[PDB]
Amino acid sequence: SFKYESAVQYRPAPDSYLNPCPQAGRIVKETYTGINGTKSLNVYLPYGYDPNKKYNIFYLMHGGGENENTIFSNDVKLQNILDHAIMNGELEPLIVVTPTFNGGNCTAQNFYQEFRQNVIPFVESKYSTYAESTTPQGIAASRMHRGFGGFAMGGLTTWYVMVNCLDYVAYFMPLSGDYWYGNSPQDKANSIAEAINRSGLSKREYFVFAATGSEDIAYANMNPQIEAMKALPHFDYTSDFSKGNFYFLVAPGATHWWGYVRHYIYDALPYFFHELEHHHHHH
Ligand SMILES: COC(=O)c1cc(OC)c(O)c(OC)c1
Repeated sequence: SFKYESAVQYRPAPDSYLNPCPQAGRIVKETYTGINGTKSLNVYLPYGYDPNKKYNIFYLMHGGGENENTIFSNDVKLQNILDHAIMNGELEPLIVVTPTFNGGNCTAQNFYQEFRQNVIPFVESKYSTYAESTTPQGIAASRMHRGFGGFAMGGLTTWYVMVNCLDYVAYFMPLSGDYWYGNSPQDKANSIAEAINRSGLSKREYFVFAATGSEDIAYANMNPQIEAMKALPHFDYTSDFSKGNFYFLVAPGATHWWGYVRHYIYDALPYFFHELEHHHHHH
């Protein structure tokens, strides 16, 4: 049922989407050991998850002071939105992973290293994504079906994941956070452009759907960065990802709070994973 719009507008999920759905995806608490020691994450599996099918996968990072349990906690309840959207056909079934930048030497800035070496192989060896194997080659070969996003300091994580992991990830959802690399918006945009240049990828092979609230403090630093990125040839600004690859959704009145930011995921996640997808769909 999903069709791309070229300038999608903010729309909260209905209030009923915040209550439990009978078609509930399973959430699995996992523990693994990597370069930052023994750590945990949650894996949301869609209702009807079949390991003999292949699922898109979206990794989603919490904000400062939060943890791997926050996004599926009572303070956010993102799983209820996921369950309802998948059941109603708004969102194709996917795996959603909530890891953490806490623990050991890990930070919001450096998490991408653990993401590459430990998180992707742990999760994607266990669960059925488009990765046929979890060697670097297997991960890279399935990059069009892998996304990363996050809120606030997790938005910063997302930008560092983008710059350092274009080989592994095609879709990016930075929420209420900017990219801290640079002394001007142009430095930030140029770093992203250089990463794209180095990757060799075409403009049809990476996608950025950024979002924040018009009353969210992070807008102050995101907006200049977004404007500098718009000026790059590397980005074609539109939410219609059949035609371009870059959008910035600004929710009127919304403040720096998961209560709003969960709706940005509701609005944006349905836009992901249709370019070079393996099903025959018309969006
Ligand atoms: C609590 O505030 C933040 O996390 C935050 C993060 C940002 O980028 C990662 C911001 O740009 C920001 O602007 C006020 C605030």
